[PDB]
Amino acid sequence: RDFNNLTKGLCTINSWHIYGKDNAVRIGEDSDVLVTREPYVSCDPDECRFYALSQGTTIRGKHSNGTIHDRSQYRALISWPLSSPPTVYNSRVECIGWSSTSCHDGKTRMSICISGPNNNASAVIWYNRRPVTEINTWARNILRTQESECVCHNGVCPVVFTDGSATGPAETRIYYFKEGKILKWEPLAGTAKHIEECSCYGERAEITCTCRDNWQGSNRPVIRIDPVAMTHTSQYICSPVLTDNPRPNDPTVGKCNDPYPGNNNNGVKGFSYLDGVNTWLGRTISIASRSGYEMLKVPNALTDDKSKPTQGQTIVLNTDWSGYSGSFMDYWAEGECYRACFYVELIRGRPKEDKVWWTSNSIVSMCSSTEFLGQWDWPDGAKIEYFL
Amino acid sequence: RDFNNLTKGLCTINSWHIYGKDNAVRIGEDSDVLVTREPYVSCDPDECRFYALSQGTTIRGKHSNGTIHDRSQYRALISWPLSSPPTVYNSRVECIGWSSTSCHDGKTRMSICISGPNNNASAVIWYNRRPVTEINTWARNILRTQESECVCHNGVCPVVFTDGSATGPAETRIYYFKEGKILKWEPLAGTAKHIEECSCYGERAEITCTCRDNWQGSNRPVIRIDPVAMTHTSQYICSPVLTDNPRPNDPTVGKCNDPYPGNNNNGVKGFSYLDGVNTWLGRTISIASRSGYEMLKVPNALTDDKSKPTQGQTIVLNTDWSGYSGSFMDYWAEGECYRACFYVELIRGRPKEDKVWWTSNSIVSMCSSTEFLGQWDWPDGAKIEYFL
Amino acid sequence: RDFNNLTKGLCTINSWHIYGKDNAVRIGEDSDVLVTREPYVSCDPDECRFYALSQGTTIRGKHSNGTIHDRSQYRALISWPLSSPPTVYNSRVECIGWSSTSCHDGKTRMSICISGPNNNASAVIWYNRRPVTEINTWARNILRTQESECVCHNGVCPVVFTDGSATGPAETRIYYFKEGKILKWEPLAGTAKHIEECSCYGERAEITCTCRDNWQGSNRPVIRIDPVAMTHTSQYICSPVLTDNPRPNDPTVGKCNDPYPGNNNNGVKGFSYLDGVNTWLGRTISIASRSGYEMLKVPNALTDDKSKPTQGQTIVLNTDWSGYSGSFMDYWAEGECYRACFYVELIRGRPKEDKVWWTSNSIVSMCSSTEFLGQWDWPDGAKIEYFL
Amino acid sequence: RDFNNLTKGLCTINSWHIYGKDNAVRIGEDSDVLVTREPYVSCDPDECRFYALSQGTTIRGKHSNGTIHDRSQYRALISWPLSSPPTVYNSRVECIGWSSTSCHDGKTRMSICISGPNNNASAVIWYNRRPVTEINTWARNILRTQESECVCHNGVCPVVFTDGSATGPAETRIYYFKEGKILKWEPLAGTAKHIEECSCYGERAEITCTCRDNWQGSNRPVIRIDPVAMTHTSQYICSPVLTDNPRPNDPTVGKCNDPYPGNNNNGVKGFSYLDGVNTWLGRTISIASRSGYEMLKVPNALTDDKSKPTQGQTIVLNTDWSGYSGSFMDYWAEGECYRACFYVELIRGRPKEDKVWWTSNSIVSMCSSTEFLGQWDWPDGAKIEYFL
Ligand SMILES: *[C@@H]1O[C@H](CO)[C@@H](O[C@@H]2O[C@H](CO)[C@@H](O[C@@H]3O[C@H](CO[C@H]4O[C@H](CO)[C@@H](O)[C@H](O)[C@@H]4O)[C@@H](O)[C@H](O[C@H]4O[C@H](CO)[C@@H](O)[C@H](O)[C@@H]4O[C@H]4O[C@H](CO)[C@@H](O)[C@H](O)[C@@H]4O[C@H]4O[C@H](CO)[C@@H](O)[C@H](O)[C@@H]4O)[C@@H]3O)[C@H](O)[C@H]2NC(C)=O)[C@H](O)[C@H]1NC(C)=O
Ligand SMILES: *[C@@H]1O[C@H](CO)[C@@H](O[C@@H]2O[C@H](CO)[C@@H](O[C@@H]3O[C@H](CO[C@H]4O[C@H](CO)[C@@H](O)[C@H](O)[C@@H]4O)[C@@H](O)[C@H](O[C@H]4O[C@H](CO)[C@@H](O)[C@H](O)[C@@H]4O[C@H]4O[C@H](CO)[C@@H](O)[C@H](O)[C@@H]4O[C@H]4O[C@H](CO)[C@@H](O)[C@H](O)[C@@H]4O)[C@@H]3O)[C@H](O)[C@H]2NC(C)=O)[C@H](O)[C@H]1NC(C)=O
Ligand SMILES: *[C@@H]1O[C@H](CO)[C@@H](O[C@@H]2O[C@H](CO)[C@@H](O[C@@H]3O[C@H](CO[C@H]4O[C@H](CO)[C@@H](O)[C@H](O)[C@@H]4O)[C@@H](O)[C@H](O[C@H]4O[C@H](CO)[C@@H](O)[C@H](O)[C@@H]4O[C@H]4O[C@H](CO)[C@@H](O)[C@H](O)[C@@H]4O[C@H]4O[C@H](CO)[C@@H](O)[C@H](O)[C@@H]4O)[C@@H]3O)[C@H](O)[C@H]2NC(C)=O)[C@H](O)[C@H]1NC(C)=O
Ligand SMILES: *[C@@H]1O[C@H](CO)[C@@H](O[C@@H]2O[C@H](CO)[C@@H](O[C@@H]3O[C@H](CO[C@H]4O[C@H](CO)[C@@H](O)[C@H](O)[C@@H]4O)[C@@H](O)[C@H](O[C@H]4O[C@H](CO)[C@@H](O)[C@H](O)[C@@H]4O[C@H]4O[C@H](CO)[C@@H](O)[C@H](O)[C@@H]4O[C@H]4O[C@H](CO)[C@@H](O)[C@H](O)[C@@H]4O)[C@@H]3O)[C@H](O)[C@H]2NC(C)=O)[C@H](O)[C@H]1NC(C)=O
Ligand SMILES: *[C@@H]1O[C@H](CO)[C@@H](O[C@@H]2O[C@H](CO)[C@@H](O)[C@H](O)[C@H]2NC(C)=O)[C@H](O)[C@H]1NC(C)=O
Ligand SMILES: *[C@@H]1O[C@H](CO)[C@@H](O[C@@H]2O[C@H](CO)[C@@H](O)[C@H](O)[C@H]2NC(C)=O)[C@H](O)[C@H]1NC(C)=O
Ligand SMILES: CCC(CC)O[C@@H]1C=C(C(=O)O)C[C@H](N)[C@H]1NC(C)=O
Ligand SMILES: CCC(CC)O[C@@H]1C=C(C(=O)O)C[C@H](N)[C@H]1NC(C)=O
Ligand SMILES: CCC(CC)O[C@@H]1C=C(C(=O)O)C[C@H](N)[C@H]1NC(C)=O
Ligand SMILES: CCC(CC)O[C@@H]1C=C(C(=O)O)C[C@H](N)[C@H]1NC(C)=O
Ligand SMILES: *[C@@H]1O[C@H](CO)[C@@H](O)[C@H](O)[C@H]1NC(C)=O
Ligand SMILES: [Ca+2]
Ligand SMILES: [Ca+2]
Ligand SMILES: [Ca+2]
Ligand SMILES: [Ca+2]
Ligand SMILES: [Ca+2]
Repeated sequence: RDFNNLTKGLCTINSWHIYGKDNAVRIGEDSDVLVTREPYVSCDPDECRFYALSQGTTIRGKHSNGTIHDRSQYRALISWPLSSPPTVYNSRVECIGWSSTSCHDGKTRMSICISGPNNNASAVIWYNRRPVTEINTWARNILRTQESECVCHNGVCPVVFTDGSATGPAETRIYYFKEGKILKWEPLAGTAKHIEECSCYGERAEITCTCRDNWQGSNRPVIRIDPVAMTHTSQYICSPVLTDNPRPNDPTVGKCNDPYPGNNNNGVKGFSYLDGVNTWLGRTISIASRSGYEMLKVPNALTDDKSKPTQGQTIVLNTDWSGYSGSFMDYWAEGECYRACFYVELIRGRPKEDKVWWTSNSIVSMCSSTEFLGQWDWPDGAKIEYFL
Repeated sequence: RDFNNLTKGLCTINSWHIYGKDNAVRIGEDSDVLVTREPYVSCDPDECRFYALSQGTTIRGKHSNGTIHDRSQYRALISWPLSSPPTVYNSRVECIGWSSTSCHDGKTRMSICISGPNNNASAVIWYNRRPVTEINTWARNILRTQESECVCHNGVCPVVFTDGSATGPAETRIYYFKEGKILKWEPLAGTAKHIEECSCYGERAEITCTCRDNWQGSNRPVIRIDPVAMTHTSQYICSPVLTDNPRPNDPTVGKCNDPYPGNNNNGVKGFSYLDGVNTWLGRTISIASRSGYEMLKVPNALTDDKSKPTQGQTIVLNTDWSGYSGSFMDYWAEGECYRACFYVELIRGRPKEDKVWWTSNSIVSMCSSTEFLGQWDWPDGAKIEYFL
Repeated sequence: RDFNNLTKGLCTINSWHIYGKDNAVRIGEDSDVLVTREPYVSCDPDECRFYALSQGTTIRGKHSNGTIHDRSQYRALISWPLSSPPTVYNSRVECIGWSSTSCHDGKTRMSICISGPNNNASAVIWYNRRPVTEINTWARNILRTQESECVCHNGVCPVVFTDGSATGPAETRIYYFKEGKILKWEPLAGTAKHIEECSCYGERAEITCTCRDNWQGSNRPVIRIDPVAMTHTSQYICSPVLTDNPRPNDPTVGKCNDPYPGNNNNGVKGFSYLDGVNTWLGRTISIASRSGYEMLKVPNALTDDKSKPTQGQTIVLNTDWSGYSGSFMDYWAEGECYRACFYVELIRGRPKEDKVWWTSNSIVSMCSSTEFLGQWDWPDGAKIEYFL
Repeated sequence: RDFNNLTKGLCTINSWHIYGKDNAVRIGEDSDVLVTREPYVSCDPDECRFYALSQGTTIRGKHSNGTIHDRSQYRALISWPLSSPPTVYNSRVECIGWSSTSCHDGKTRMSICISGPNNNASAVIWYNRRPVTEINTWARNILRTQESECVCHNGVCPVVFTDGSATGPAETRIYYFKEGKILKWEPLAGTAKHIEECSCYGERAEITCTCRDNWQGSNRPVIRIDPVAMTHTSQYICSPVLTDNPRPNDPTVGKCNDPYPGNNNNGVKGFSYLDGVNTWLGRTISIASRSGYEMLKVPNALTDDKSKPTQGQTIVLNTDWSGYSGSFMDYWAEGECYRACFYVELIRGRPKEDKVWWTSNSIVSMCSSTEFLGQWDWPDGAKIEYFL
């Protein structure tokens, strides 16, 4: 109809209720489920769906052997109905590639897939299910993007890309698209020293992205975008409650404009909702691996370098595998506020469970409640022994 | 369009004709069918569909092992086309949880799923396929609901919940929702001493619920709701024709305001249509187990403590497994009256058939006819030996 | 929109072109295809689909054992997209039963399924996917119907039923339905001595049904219905070109008002287009079994007791299995005439191929062409050896 | 809405970006994927889909044995969602046959399937999913057509057919259809000596077809059609950059009106975009077999007998199997020009990989970009060893 505009502020997050779970690996043990990774969730005005990067094979299929690898010519961005598994028969391919992002602007959806060899990748921007624009690699080193939904405001949908080293300074760009066409792009500015896989959400005409400093920081970089001025800023979450993984143990004081040191060249896609006292951070429980997952209310986390948790909710037990996590919201729901939501990628298989030769995941997602709900843990649920 | 209003009275029930049957277990022996239980049927203005609680695995899948258990993080309310089986590819997830209810109000559908650990469950109310409201456990003991469709009148859709012990007094509440939001709630009142899994239907602006007194009664409690005054009453079916299971043998006189004694701490979801002489009761044939199923016309069953059958129809032979049963009607059919309908859950597997490690079911449903139709029996039809 | 009216006459049939073929048994050897029999084809104003009586199991499933049997509680009328196979995932159940008919009246579709034990069957008439009317058995001996589409004119859709013996005189009725409700019914009149499974089509406000005299005749009985006067007549095809199976060898003169003798208590559903010189008859090639299939132009077959073929087209080789055949037309196509069409049921399995324990079929259908097209043969194509 | 008119010219082709890839053989190793060949891509005003000739069996099914054969009664033209594989459950049958073409005219789609024995084949033209016209074989020797999409202009959709020998002069015809009816047909004229499987596209009210001279030429014949005058011409691509396969090595000067000699009685369906300097030719890399695939910019290839490449892009490595290739464009995209697109059939199985008894393929397709994008290679990706 008309372009959606980020006119509301976030609803108060007093707890998280279960939104969707596909139990993909469990079901896929005996049905035609595609092997995936890098999942996310994204809504259209009339439907919300699960998204992911398929590996172009079923989990039980012999081609599942080797799916720990990230970039092949057999991958594609696919979407399928909420809480269903990604099956060969219900999955819709949005585009071909090994890194992607996608968002609805109110009138139609923009999907971006990047493919190619390491030194010659290219992104192709699809709008209304048609290819519209193409961007060639600018640093010739794995052009890559969000791995979660982008956000739009009055037709403008910014997207963060990175090209170059994942363990050194790199060339990150913020592209402002409208109807799949480039209105403008900027180089990253601010104090964030390295950006990877931004998780974004919008409220009151401002887009907030919590990303991954794969180089030096265990605290997360944050990119705030103004989609009207088409300008942005960058810093890190000030809080000592560190949210990347692997990471050092929490200090008593964090860093606002520098990576918090202790772990180099590694990390995990993650997210947060930075909204004053209504601030919640997600993180794996383990400081060593993609294990467990929790949400912690850390009032003023973004700007208070001594902020510590005031409330919390466990999402996945430390005795269960987790993985990527990101933000999305249903900008087309009824009400006066935007209900914050997120998903956690529950990775199964390699490298942690090497008795099988594949790597895949299932998805669990929650949204906020103004009630103070009791908590449960949501593991993948599959028994690897069954796949042997 | 506009909210549906219960303006008609029931059609005269002279017999029952076959409405739907999915033969799920038979078909699922060699196809991707989800393991389920707690099924029901519910209509939208333009389509009627089967519903159930999936176990997040196929019947032939190795994860089918253990599905006798009720509450796990892998369950979800799913719906699928009438008479089809619940397959991995045609099932639509309505919400995540291990207890549910669902009903269309004329404009859109409300679905409710409850999940969580025993002492910290929470219900989330979805309306128009979006989460709208959340209710936390109030007695910290398996918050649970109908397991069959709710009914709406002018936007108001009451739903009965119970929280606390299943073998003692508990805290039952009647919630009146409108567009997924709570208008009001009451504590249970009347003479029913314990309520579990209410089966409901509406006619002439009154909602009638036949439930399960899991504590002491073998006669069924009944809750009549006024969705306009948003008030209700409760009693038991007076009739000596006892309809819970397990149960004592029928007496010559029943009880109107107390549980009929003889069997404690057990029962089965069941239903009835209480309409003066046009009164029909459903029950398992066996007084000992979920075996067989029949419909008996017991004129004035609700109010006549000596009412006995005047006509009957066998639905399932006592030599075949049955299970849950409940009411639903197509409030959007043509005509001057509401045609009463019901479904019977045909449970296969554990605990009665322990040669297999799973527990599932298929569905059979009938609706009333003003004709006096010949009868047939409708078993599940699967040969367990095939699954060995 | 508006009720369709049979306003056109038939197109000139100069040959038959291929319309649809699902290769169900071939494909089903390694995919989830339901076991069926008694198929047909029927169109809606915007789509034409395949129909059949499912056996409630896949062909490879263990429950396929025993599907030679006709009437069980696991059967249902299902429809699915033209030329696709009847799979567990794309088949739509129209109603539950072991005998059926179905037709679109222009506004919506009426489907009829009969179920029950031999002495207590009942038909339930569905209209707009809702049960509307029910008819109880009148002779208490396998109430049964067409097994192919009915035809409508200005809302009136006649359907022929038979109840009683299949090897003696029986009680056949012509029901005139409108919006699923009974407007009127008649007992069969005319000279046809026994009616079974009528194949019908309409043109210029007249409905012609070619049926099966299972009792004594090897020539086919014909029922012509006036859907406006709601009256009918009956006779046999006069032609010596006999079209039932099994049958005697063709004589030089046929019978117009009596069964042509030679074979008792057996037959096969078949059809014909009786239109003066534009008259074509279908029949199995073998006079002994459901083997092969051909179309023969026999000008004035209905009224000329010495009519013999003037042209022909082989549909299936005598070295391939055939079975049921019936008529249907797309009353909603463009043009000035109705293009005659038909399907042939290609039965595989029992009783002729008893190395397997199942019985199923695939479908092939042709429509007429005013061109004189070359011919090909269309067998089922599956290798039974593969199923062993 | 209204008939589409070829009002735009081609976009400038500076490179090719990835459009779709179904990874059919990979996925089909463990899921219900139909065996196919002769694929293509074609768009409707609101969706673009993959098309192919199914073999009426899954790849893993036992009936896959023997699918190297071209013409059987089990084949059919099927279409399915872009980038999905052709599965038993998502494939839509357009018509029955072993040679086909299909195109949308703006209002609806015309699909053509030819079937029959070698000496008695017939084409049936479907429009709006209904059979409308039929054409009988005129040379009684495998009537056959494009195997890729046709193109329409103001309702007129020309289609090229050939009937007669594939290794000698034959009878090629250009049919001009409108709403599935024949407006006119011509015999082939011009200097092309033999035509097979034309690949077509339209721009500025002109339709260009690049075909296959299976008889003598290794250069490709070209048929340019005027859909308004309903007239055409024919010649060969002048360029020495030979594009059929098998073929001699490139000379320094090509032939404009005669086949370039060196290889007889063989070839492969291929295509090109002939647009002055904006001219790109596709060809297998190997001159000996259907191996590898590349795109070469050969300015003025059609008219310059000494034209050689000025730029290029590899699509498939010479160490990977390729096959058929053809043109299609989304005539309903936004913008001022038509974005040229093409697909390459990646054949797996027989005859090159005879360890398996089947022959099938997967599809990869690209569209043009005005950017100068980096290149990647796109192989089928399946490991034959897995199928053993
Ligand atoms: C039914 O449901 C309800 C609703 O969920 C249940 O009630 C909830 O209970 C939750 C668990 O108790 C509770 O969550 C905790 O909240 C704490 C904050 O609340 C307390 O402090 C505030 C502030 O003073 C008070 O207002 C409040 O009244 C409380 O006293 C959090 O602080 C907790 O998080 C910390 O602990 C967990 C382990 O429990 C860690 O995993 C987590 O990371 C936090 O601790 C680490 O990080 C901090 C900060 O740097 C460090 O100080 C600390 O040492 C830990 O650091 C180590 O561990 C991390 C992670 O491994 C590592 O990185 C680091 O290097 C160190 O190794 C926790 O979130 C809910 O708030 C509460 N909800 C509500 C509404 O009440 C109820 O129990 C359920 N009922 C039943 C019967 O089960
Ligand atoms: C073709 O189709 C038609 C249509 O269906 C068939 O005709 C139907 O036939 C049915 C079976 O006969 C019949 O159903 C019965 O109706 C009885 C009522 O009718 C009779 O009584 C009335 C009232 O006086 C008369 O008007 C009428 O004319 C008849 O005479 C019911 O009473 C029957 O139910 C009881 O019996 C069945 C077993 O048949 C039990 O399973 C059932 O639970 C009922 O009996 C128990 O409960 C009562 C009440 O407390 C006790 O008194 C009794 O002792 C039993 O109690 C024990 O069993 C229960 C359950 O196990 C247990 O809990 C308890 O503790 C005790 O152990 C029955 O419903 C249809 O009405 C009739 N339909 C029509 C339209 O005619 C026709 O036969 C078919 N044709 C052919 C050829 O097959
Ligand atoms: C390319 O395609 C075209 C288009 O299809 C092919 O041309 C077609 O060729 C068909 C086969 O030849 C042909 O079909 C036949 O037509 C005959 C009628 O035509 C002839 O007679 C008329 C009338 O005089 C002449 O006008 C005309 O010019 C011809 O001379 C039919 O009569 C044929 O049917 C009979 O034969 C077949 C076997 O071929 C039987 O299976 C069939 O049942 C008919 O014969 C039985 O029944 C009759 C009637 O009672 C008996 O008299 C006879 O004895 C047989 O009875 C026995 O068999 C039956 C069945 O088993 C049994 O019940 C009974 O008891 C006895 O045992 C046949 O239909 C097409 O018309 C013709 N089409 C066109 C447009 O030309 C062309 O060949 C193809 N090209 C190539 C190169 O292959
Ligand atoms: C990142 O991505 C970019 C974008 O793709 C990459 O850059 C591209 O690099 C491509 C490969 O180098 C390049 O493709 C080539 O372009 C040549 C034309 O360019 C050159 O000549 C022009 C004209 O003078 C100059 O303007 C220009 O500046 C260049 O100097 C083509 O000519 C190439 O095609 C020929 O070679 C390939 C092998 O490379 C053959 O397979 C192909 O068939 C062509 O050669 C055969 O045919 C010709 C013509 O008859 C014969 O002369 C020749 O002998 C060969 O004939 C034999 O082989 C054929 C096929 O087997 C057989 O039939 C015959 O009988 C003989 O046996 C080639 O297309 C892109 O244009 C370039 N793109 C861009 C934008 O720059 C970049 O490298 C990537 N980065 C990294 C780091 O990898
Ligand atoms: C069910 O009852 C309510 C009345 O209580 C009907 O609501 C009225 O509908 C018309 C058109 O929607 C409005 O102009 C009235 O104000 C509506 N409501 C109220 C609450 O007064 C409703 O239309 C009835 N439903 C149906 C199907 O007829
Ligand atoms: C088929 O015939 C009936 C007439 O018998 C047509 O019905 C008339 O349609 C118009 C518009 O629907 C009404 O105003 C007339 O009163 C209708 N009916 C009768 C029964 O008189 C019907 O429209 C015809 N069908 C079609 C497709 O033209
Ligand atoms: C390539 C660098 C990038 C960010 C560190 O790495 C990612 C890390 C991954 C990971 O940490 O699991 C998985 C992603 N599939 C991969 N992205 C690509 C494009 O391969
Ligand atoms: C938990 C108490 C409740 C009512 C007695 O028990 C039910 C009995 C069941 C049963 O008797 O079969 C099955 C239901 N799955 C279960 N409900 C839940 C929420 O577990
Ligand atoms: C029952 C008599 C009727 C007509 C002769 O028989 C049919 C014959 C059949 C047959 O000849 O193959 C198959 C049908 N499934 C069957 N109909 C029913 C209802 O069982
Ligand atoms: C029959 C002649 C024709 C053109 C040379 O051959 C084709 C060649 C083929 C090929 O070279 O792979 C495959 C096509 N399936 C076939 N067409 C038909 C109708 O069989
Ligand atoms: C099928 O059923 C028969 C009869 O019940 C049984 O003897 C036979 O062995 C079964 N065959 C198979 C393959 O199950
Ligand atoms: Ca890091
Ligand atoms: Ca009880
Ligand atoms: Ca399988
Ligand atoms: Ca007979
Ligand atoms: Ca050639």
